[PDB]
Amino acid sequence: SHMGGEGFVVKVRGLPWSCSADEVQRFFSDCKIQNGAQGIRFIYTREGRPSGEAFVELESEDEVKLALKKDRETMGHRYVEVFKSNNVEMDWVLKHTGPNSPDTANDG
Repeated sequence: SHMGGEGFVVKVRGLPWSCSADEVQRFFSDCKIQNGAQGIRFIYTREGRPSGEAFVELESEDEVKLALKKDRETMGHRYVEVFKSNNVEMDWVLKHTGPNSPDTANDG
């Protein structure tokens, strides 16, 4: 079990290097993607090339779950992992390519 955070974004992992936002949008055809292809952002490195990962925004948390039910399916050639991403996580991993979560639970 893995969650990035409570957000209207999902995390799309296992995408081919040869795909654009069109193919990823077509993958989430059963999901209402926020702002269309502008809601989709591949995690591009300093090398100007995608990690094979993206963040897709969605209109509703229900739509996020419809994205999560397709977590397994083969896109391009490979199996795709669909996680649940927060607006905070999505923004930070696009600016700073790092799957390391801001783990802070000062509890007692």
